[PDB]
Amino acid sequence: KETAAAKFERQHMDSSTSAASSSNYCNQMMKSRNLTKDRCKPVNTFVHESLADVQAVCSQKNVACKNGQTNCYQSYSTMSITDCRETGSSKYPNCAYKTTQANKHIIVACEGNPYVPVHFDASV
Ligand SMILES: [Cl-]
Repeated sequence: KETAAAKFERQHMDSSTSAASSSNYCNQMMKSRNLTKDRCKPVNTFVHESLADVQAVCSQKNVACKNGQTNCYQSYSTMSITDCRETGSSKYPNCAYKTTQANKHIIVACEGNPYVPVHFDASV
C-alpha cells in the first residue's frame, strides 16, 4: 500500500546527485528503484532537485495534463533531470536504457491533502 505520493518519490526523485555523470546512470537507477522487477518500465524521468523544490511545483503554473485533466503544473524554472528510455533491443529481464541529462521544466500532476505530486507528465 504505497501511497501515490510515495510512488512518485520512488520513481522520480534523486536529490542525491546534481546530475547523471555516466551513460550508465539509467541502467543503475531503473534497477535500484525496482522499476524493472516485473517488466522494463519503458520511460522514466529522475529529478535532481530537493523534494521541497519538486513539491513546490504544485503551487506554480497550472496547465492541462496529457490526459486532459487540469491538475497538472509546470515548474517556473528549469530543473536538473535525467531522462531514461528503454533501448529498442532491451529485453526483459536484461533491461537497458539510454540516459539523457538535461535542464528542463517539469510537469507533474498533483493531488491530495497535502497537495503533492503523484504523476510525472513531461519535461519541457
Ligand atoms: Cl499507478
